[PDB]
Amino acid sequence: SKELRQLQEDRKNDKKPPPYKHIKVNRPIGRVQIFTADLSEIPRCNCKATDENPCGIDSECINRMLLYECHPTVCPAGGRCQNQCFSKRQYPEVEIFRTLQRGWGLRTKTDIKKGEFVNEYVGELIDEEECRARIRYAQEHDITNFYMLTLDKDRIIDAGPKGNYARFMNHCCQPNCETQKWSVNGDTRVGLFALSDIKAGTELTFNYNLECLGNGKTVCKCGAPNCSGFLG
Ligand SMILES: C[S@@+](CC[C@H](N)C(=O)[O-])C[C@H]1O[C@@H](n2cnc3c(N)ncnc32)[C@H](O)[C@@H]1O
Ligand SMILES: [Zn+2]
Ligand SMILES: [Zn+2]
Ligand SMILES: [Zn+2]
Repeated sequence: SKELRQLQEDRKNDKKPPPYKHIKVNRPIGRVQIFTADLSEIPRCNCKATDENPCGIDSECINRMLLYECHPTVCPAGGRCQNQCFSKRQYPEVEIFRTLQRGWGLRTKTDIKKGEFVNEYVGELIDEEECRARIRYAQEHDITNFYMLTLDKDRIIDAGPKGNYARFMNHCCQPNCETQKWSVNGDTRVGLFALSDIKAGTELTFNYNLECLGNGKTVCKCGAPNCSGFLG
């Protein structure tokens, strides 16, 4: 109970989170590269411009089904294509709030429908050498908040120093969002998507699936009845 009493006090006193730079797109650091592909490598889906909601959430779209974003100059549905979520950056409105046991969190200001694009997990894109250095620094300074998610081998998104609102989304063993790795313009991106209808005011969470680098020993405080005890 000793730690809880302190947490009650902290929640009262903590007016704002530590500063970070709010950015729109991933920022490669050092020798990290972002890759591109020729347009010939972007798939054309099965949607037609005459369909009710071409390439939409509820459509038959194979690109959406395989986690490929359509390209606007290529998609058979043309300007009616509803599968350009990462590039268009239309996110549901959200706000940061202070939790008791899980630091700062994020809650939605609007209703969100099952399958809707919620956010892109954006940050600095760093290599293993840089990740280890940052994790070691944090550990040496008793920092227990990590914002690192692997994109692929030797390319890690660190939303700590620079990121967007997705950096505030906490882990839950019964979450209402999930990460998905998509191919956008010939390279990988990490999106957050709603698992169910979510009501305005609700905290947005996802299952970290042990991907948050540095949290491998962390005890989960999500409070779900099916809690694994860890961030995954
Ligand atoms: C991506 S940040 C989420 C925002 C963070 N709570 C903050 O104050 O900035 C991930 C960190 O939040 C904490 N965290 C998130 N979910 C948690 C959970 N279910 N149980 C315990 N700590 C959690 C851990 O310290 C983790 O390293
Ligand atoms: Zn389509
Ligand atoms: Zn399309
Ligand atoms: Zn849990």
